[PDB]
Amino acid sequence: RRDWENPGVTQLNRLAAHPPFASWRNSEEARTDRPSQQLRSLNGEWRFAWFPAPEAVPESWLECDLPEADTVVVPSNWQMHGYDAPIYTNVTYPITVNPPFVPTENPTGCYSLTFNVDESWLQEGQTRIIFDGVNSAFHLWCNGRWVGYGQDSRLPSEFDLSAFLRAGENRLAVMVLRWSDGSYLEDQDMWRMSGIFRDVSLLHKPTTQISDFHVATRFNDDFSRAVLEAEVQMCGELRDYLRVTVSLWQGETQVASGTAPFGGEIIDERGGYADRVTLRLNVENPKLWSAEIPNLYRAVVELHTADGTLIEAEACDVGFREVRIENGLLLLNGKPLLIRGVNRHEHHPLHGQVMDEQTMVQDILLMKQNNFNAVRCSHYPNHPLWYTLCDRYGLYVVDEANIETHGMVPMNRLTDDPRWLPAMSERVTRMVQRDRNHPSVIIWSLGNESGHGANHDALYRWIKSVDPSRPVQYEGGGADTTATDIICPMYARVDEDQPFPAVPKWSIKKWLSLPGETRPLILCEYAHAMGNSLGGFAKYWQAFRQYPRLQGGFVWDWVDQSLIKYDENGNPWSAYGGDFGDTPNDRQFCMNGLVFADRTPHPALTEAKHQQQFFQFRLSGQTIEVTSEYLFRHSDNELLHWMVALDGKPLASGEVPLDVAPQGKQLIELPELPQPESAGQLWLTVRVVQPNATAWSEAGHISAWQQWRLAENLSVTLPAASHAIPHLTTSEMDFCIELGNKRWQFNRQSGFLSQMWIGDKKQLLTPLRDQFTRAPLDNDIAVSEDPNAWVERWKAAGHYQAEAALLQCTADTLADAVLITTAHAWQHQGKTLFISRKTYRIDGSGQMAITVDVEVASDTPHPARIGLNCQLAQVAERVNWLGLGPQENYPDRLTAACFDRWDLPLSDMYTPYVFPSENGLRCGTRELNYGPHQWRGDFQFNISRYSQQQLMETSHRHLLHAEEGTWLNIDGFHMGIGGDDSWSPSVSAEFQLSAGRYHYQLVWCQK
Amino acid sequence: RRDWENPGVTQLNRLAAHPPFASWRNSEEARTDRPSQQLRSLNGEWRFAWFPAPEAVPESWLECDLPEADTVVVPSNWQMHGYDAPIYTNVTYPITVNPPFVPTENPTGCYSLTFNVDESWLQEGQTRIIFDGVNSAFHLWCNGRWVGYGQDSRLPSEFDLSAFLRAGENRLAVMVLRWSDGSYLEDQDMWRMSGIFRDVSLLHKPTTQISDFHVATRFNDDFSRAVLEAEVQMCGELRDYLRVTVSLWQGETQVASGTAPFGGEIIDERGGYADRVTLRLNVENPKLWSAEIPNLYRAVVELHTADGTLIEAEACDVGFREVRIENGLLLLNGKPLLIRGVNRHEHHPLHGQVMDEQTMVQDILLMKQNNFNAVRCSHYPNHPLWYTLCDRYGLYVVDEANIETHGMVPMNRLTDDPRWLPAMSERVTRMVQRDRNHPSVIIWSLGNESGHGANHDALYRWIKSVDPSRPVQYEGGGADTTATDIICPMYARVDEDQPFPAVPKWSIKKWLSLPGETRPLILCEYAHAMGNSLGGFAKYWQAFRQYPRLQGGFVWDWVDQSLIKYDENGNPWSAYGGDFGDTPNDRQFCMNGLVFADRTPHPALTEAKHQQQFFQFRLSGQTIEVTSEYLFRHSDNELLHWMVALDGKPLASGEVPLDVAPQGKQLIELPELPQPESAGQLWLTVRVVQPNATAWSEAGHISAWQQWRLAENLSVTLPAASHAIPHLTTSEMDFCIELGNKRWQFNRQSGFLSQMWIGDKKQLLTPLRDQFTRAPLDNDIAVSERIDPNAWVERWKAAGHYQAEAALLQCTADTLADAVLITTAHAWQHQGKTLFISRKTYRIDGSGQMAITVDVEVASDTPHPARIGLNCQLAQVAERVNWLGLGPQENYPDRLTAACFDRWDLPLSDMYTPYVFPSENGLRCGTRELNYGPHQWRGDFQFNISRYSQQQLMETSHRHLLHAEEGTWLNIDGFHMGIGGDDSWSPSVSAEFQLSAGRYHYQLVWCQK
Ligand SMILES: [Mg+2]
Ligand SMILES: [Mg+2]
Ligand SMILES: [Mg+2]
Ligand SMILES: [Mg+2]
Ligand SMILES: [Mg+2]
Ligand SMILES: [Mg+2]
Ligand code: NA
Ligand code: NA
Ligand code: NA
Ligand code: NA
Ligand code: NA
Ligand code: NA
Ligand code: NA
Ligand code: NA
Repeated sequence: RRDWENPGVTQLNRLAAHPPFASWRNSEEARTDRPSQQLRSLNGEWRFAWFPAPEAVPESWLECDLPEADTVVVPSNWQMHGYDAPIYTNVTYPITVNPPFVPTENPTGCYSLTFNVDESWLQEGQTRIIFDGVNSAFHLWCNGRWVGYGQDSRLPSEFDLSAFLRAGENRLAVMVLRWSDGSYLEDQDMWRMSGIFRDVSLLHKPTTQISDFHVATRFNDDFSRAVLEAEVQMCGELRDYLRVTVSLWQGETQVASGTAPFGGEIIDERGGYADRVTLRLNVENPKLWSAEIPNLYRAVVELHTADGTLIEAEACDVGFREVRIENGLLLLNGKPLLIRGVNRHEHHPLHGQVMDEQTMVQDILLMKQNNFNAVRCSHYPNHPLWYTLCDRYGLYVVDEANIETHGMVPMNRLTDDPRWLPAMSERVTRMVQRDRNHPSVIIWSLGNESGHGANHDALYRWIKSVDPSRPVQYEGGGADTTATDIICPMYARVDEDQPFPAVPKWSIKKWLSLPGETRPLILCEYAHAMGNSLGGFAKYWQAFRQYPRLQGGFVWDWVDQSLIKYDENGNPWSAYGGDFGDTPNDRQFCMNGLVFADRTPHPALTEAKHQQQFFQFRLSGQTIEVTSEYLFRHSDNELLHWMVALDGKPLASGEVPLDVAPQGKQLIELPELPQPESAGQLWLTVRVVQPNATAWSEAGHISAWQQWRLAENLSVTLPAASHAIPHLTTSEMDFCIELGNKRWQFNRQSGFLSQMWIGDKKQLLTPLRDQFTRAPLDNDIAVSEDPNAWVERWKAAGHYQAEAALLQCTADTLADAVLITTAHAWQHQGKTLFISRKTYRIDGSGQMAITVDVEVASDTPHPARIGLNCQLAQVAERVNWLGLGPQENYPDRLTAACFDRWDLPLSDMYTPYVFPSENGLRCGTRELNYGPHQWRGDFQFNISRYSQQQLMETSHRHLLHAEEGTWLNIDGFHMGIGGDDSWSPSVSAEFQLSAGRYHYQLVWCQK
Repeated sequence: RRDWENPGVTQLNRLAAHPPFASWRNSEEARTDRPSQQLRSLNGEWRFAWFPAPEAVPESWLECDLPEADTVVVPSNWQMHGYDAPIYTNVTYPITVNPPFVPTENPTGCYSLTFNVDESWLQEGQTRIIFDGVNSAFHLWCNGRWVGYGQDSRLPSEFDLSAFLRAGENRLAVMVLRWSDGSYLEDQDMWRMSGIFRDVSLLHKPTTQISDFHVATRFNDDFSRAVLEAEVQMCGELRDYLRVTVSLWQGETQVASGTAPFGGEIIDERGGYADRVTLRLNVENPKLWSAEIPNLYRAVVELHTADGTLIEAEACDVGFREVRIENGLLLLNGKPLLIRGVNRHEHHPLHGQVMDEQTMVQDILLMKQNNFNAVRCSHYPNHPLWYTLCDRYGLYVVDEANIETHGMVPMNRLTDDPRWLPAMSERVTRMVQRDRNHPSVIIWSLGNESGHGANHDALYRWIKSVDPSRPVQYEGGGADTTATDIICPMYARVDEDQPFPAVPKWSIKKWLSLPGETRPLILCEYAHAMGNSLGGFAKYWQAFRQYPRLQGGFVWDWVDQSLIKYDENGNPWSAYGGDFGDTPNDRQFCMNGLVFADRTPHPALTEAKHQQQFFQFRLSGQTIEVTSEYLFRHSDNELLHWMVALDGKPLASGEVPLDVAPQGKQLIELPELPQPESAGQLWLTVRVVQPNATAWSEAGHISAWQQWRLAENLSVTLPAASHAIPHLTTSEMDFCIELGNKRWQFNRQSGFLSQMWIGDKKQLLTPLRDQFTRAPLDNDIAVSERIDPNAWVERWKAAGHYQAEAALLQCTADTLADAVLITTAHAWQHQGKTLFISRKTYRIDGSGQMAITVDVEVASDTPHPARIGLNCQLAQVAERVNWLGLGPQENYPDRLTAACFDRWDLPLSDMYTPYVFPSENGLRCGTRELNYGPHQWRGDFQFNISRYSQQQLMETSHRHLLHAEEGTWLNIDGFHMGIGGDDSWSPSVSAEFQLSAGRYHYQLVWCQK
């Protein structure tokens, strides 16, 4: 039958989809969500054998264990066990495009398990098997008899095994196909793996049973009263003595309860549903659910007889909340949301696509701790537990159908094709039937990157019809089609339009007001966090806050999809596309997250946390104005800490309790700030601290911060002039300067300071020279699978090959110092790119002041940076500076950083991006200390054991090796990093170094 | 595998749906729509064997002919060949409701065909087989190898046979299942049959071929300009040298033509369709298509190479027309339609569900001749030819998906179930892919009586998104759901609400104005024409004309679904439910048409033609004002004929040409109306006659008529003083009156006129007695499946109306100067209750006329009687019946608008209407004079006259079992109840036609001729 090559066959003998069941036979257990003896897990050790095609599978396997098989854990992705390679492809399908056919060589995973079933389960009732996730299609046999077939790798497939089992031992055999026609709908940008990768379980239900239940909550105008409506359906024999009781609890208190016999209201000329009933419960002053306060009730659904015998119980967590779009705004409990979201794929560096509770909880806590309030299930229904954690911890969720046909040409080839309507329809309907009772799901999504086809319109209407409680969104076909209630573009810019034909990406501000447009706009993906990125994040936040209808978005994306591999010596390392022999592949494009695969944060995570803060602040005089962005809670676990410092020197500080109602304001008046002991800039830093632990944070957590400059007292006092004067020695080869124990040597042919000595010690490994390039970032490279790419432009202009030419090198003696003047030109193929003019003035105090004036040809691409570099001979333990920090920060990604005195071990000054590049910069620095050296001015810098050259020649962080010494890059100016997208120029004009002429000054001295 | 018990499998290996193709290899043949050598029919004689279940089918059959097989004609329904019984069930499914399973005993038809294939069809290109209609599911093998499977009995299923055929002789084998999961969606109220009932053909296409084409026509604001857009898709290897030319013709004239290579515009981030192309043609002053003037153009789509070599051509007829709903009105070419529609099932009394062109033409002509302009495909896509005929003759069509799950409980159990979404979507999507280029289709329908489920909502939106050119309608779930653009109820009444819970049927006038309602309302079914019905039809038309948003409706329905059966002697008779041993069954409920199964009209048809007239008239003084309800054509084939008569006698008449623009008016003054010499009422009759024949009518066709009373001159001239005086003879048991050679006898114990003689010849077989009942009509019976105790027949029976016996109260005789007067009084009672009291006088004068005066009392608490009249069985039989009253056809109080007051003369048999299920029939109302044999009755009455007593009619279930009684039964009524018909399963006679006055008077004069 080749069911795996026919989109008209998506399953055989599969049971209806429905919300999570456990068939409790004790109501109390159901109330508290205790494990159910009737829901058994079949997870653990299974037998597995790999074959190259289904035709290669021996018939014997059906009845008996293959002695060649291995014992492996389930759930798992077979790739993770080494059976075949995982493939990383972004857009292009991993198999030839020839729907609905798949390759003849099709990796087949043959799983089996010998397990016990007690007579008790078979004497009465129904025993079904549930496979929560099988990638991509499979056939199932039990005790050698075929049972059924299934597709859609991201929803549960259930089969009735009642007629196939026997008491005692039984054997299941599952043949899993890697590719199937379902793969045409699973083209998400992620590793392509396969196997039985979600839980497998057995569930016993009685013959007369609860087969479905839907829960709804409706409110009066001010949410002071609600009606919970529970529709219950049964299967099995209708009898008048049957009853359904629905009880609602808030903690240990029962709020309401109602009971009724089956038999629904009249529906049409033929009557009503005699196998259903709707119970309605009034609830006064319900505690409402939100991501701010995830108040939950428990609904327990009992199927029982009138005499009072329980047949079975089902249940769920209920969050009383209304989601509606009104007047152009998305409202939650009548208030307009501000989505601080992130896209999150199911990825584990060791386990592949298998999810576990610990990782899920770790992700949600880091999300919450970083001011995220929402998550998009990019791009398929998640493991069931995700929803329960979101309901209980409090996150808004976008639940998305497992439909992505990005590699088709044009993109909607399948989605506009009625023959694909059935297959797509099951992806949407079964998701809704499974997840509709979760309060955390606030919006349904039709899938991702599958163009816009009629199938979409049909399905959009189906959902609107069956579940009016949530908006439906879909971005394909231009982000604003008839299949979406929300304008939900991906990578639309704040101010700049990207007018692509047919599917333009307008500036978000402009998009809201195009003629006739009235919907809210929430980006389904924005701020592509690949590598050293998130430049311009603040620009989005400023617009979201200014424009009512700009309600936020979902950053792309949470975690890097890197996988662990082992080197020849068994050490682990982070791998990406192509590292498994996979080809074609999309290399590093699989790593776009705010956190590394092990959950360590990248530096961008702090920028996101700060911009996503829930408290806004303004300063006037001595008055700090705090405004709350919360919609529902008061600041009942928050205090404000304030600190004032003079050039990093702590002056004073205080604490004030915060008592701000949602959307309210609080005025706090700072105490008299009595004169600073010396000159400099006073800085005010405020931090919102949570004194009490919560379910998602520890006592002391800081949730928000802000700084301002206060009074500045410029230094007008002079320097107690030199006890001495430096001496200059001139030679054809060099200009040497000596002062006490110091010596500086300027090479006359090169025109650079080539060596420095303190005592007998040489301070330099490589001379101090101008630098106008950087080890390109992922965004500079711009590839997702462009000669407009910054890297391309730079290379083409000769920026990385340019050679300095000496125009002038002279020495002069002043009354108290020695002054060296140089001028160099950087040229390429006759073209003068840059001209650097400098003066170095060494004085009686031993300080070397360097003044640099650079000219940039207006017609060369603006340079990545304008500074100097050198390789210091020494390797020191700490890096101390007065500037922004403590983490890495760049011009267009420095808002989260704070101006203060920071001191870190050298290593923290390096950000180990998997794909190495320029990294570790710190901006707005006025003082930098390392070893015996001190540099002063107003610059940006990075310091590490890796040169820019090495970083640009290395593909993987594990292959980096520390060089002799310490490479110092000190810049007067540095270009922003961009990141609106990672596959086109994305650095805003204001962060490009296009001024033509640049000036900067550094003071280098000892410590 | 049992694919016939799994709605997730509706086919295997079936090819995509598309509009009609013929793969012409010459463009001129495509232009002219001539036969294509690449399209072959496989209709004719095939081999067939019947089995009780698929399990009983021998494997040998795959390879070779079963000896046991018969040779039968295909297309056919196997029940019509006698292999098994057709079943007539209305709502209840014919199989136990246990979706998706079917009975294990599942009648299987094994059809096979040995035929030739030329090598030329195999050496290159693709050879596919096309089954236009297979009921209900089937597996296909070719030369013993399995090909595929298909469901949906009402759309074509195609398979590629290229790899299965060899030059020369080949054999196909088709195993057809009577029942399948598809049956759950085929519960329409009609005969349940099976087999290969529509055409089977072989189509040869080139490997590089036109695989689909869509034609759209958009207009400027005043339709003076249009753009023809043709989207073309191909299959095969793409090559830069390939081209598509689309040409538009108006007869022989090439109006426009454009050519382009393949490659559509960018659609999204991944590009456009390299395998498609859109050609855009400008058309100035296009001739527009309408049912009024079905102007058509021909679009020719050529797939060719740059050098000019034709690969193949496909084509269609194009009608430039726009359909839109605006401001609550359904507009065609910017004008609001008035739908004079009818529902039409595909039914033939000998061939079952098999359709032929002749029958189709016959239907269309009769439709057009009877002023219908639209048809609803109740309830599934029709044979493909139907659409071509409607495009060319001009009829508006509602194309309806084959989805009906009426028997479920509740009705939407499957349509609200996502698991049934796929099977349902195929029924909708494949219909649209097939029929979207036909101009006659103006509205799509999602099916019928399937409640309202989310699947509908989904499918409604799919259509709206793929084809914005036609509104979508669906009646299930209450007629005004979110899945319909049009309020389209079934059997909603004009003024009376039927407030059923959840799915009330409001009065149509009220429905339009419910809070927030704005859509147009067109009944998808109304005026149930079952038996003697269509009472109250004029009330619908008056409302449609008065309310802009009431845009008409589709009568239920065109033709009776009766089947032919043959008696002992081999004589044919019309059979209905149960007549084939089918059980359970819904008896006569399958006969609801305006015509008999053989196309002979029922009397109701004329009432429909008259109320559906396109010209309205008003009379003022000598002025006739004629208004045109046409929207597009001028009255260029019409003349007004007028005639004035005094009680049947023609005084004058004349003719005037009609020249009215659409929606215009014309005034015609009659010439000086020269007085009349005679008492009596002058009557004016006007008729609209089409002098020239047309594609759908013959010269002289009458399309409209109207009548008015003009002056009346009451007779004031006295009698004429009789020659002789009648003599009364009194005896213990009788009053006898003698005058000349005539005698009348009144029985003193009964109180009735028992005998009358002319000379020595007795004129009566049964005495003349009051009658208060009628042989119940189908509407009186009120059954659609279940008994309605509110049914009129039920009420009358319970009240004792058919059992009441006359009790004499008084019987006296008096002699007057010139006459004898008999006075009588009788009571009708039941269970000691007096139902009616009849008081009469009989006055017999010297002229021999007997004046009958009747005064009846009807108790207020008894149900209103069917009639208040007299009856008798005349001893003689006469050849003709002549009357001065309404006619010529049968007419009833609530269905007499089309009848005209005049002097009519017909053979007796025409005075009887042969309704398959017998009942009261053949009445004529408003009669002032009736002549039969030597008898003449005068007054103001309604009458019926025939060889069948009411008793017989009410005791016989089939017209073929009636026998002429001795003599002639005459029923003459002072009053007769309306017939009703708004529906036929509940009381449907409007108040105003009920005999509820309590006291009634009528008088008649019986005399000799
Ligand atoms: Mg399949
Ligand atoms: Mg226990
Ligand atoms: Mg055993
Ligand atoms: Mg993608
Ligand atoms: Mg099936
Ligand atoms: Mg029906
Ligand atoms: Na906003
Ligand atoms: Na990616
Ligand atoms: Na507080
Ligand atoms: Na690199
Ligand atoms: Na109207
Ligand atoms: Na019927
Ligand atoms: Na005329
Ligand atoms: Na009868």
